[PDB]
Amino acid sequence: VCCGYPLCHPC
Repeated sequence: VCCGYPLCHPC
């Protein structure tokens, strides 16, 4: 998904 939610990827 993003940077900051359950599914989210490495930032």
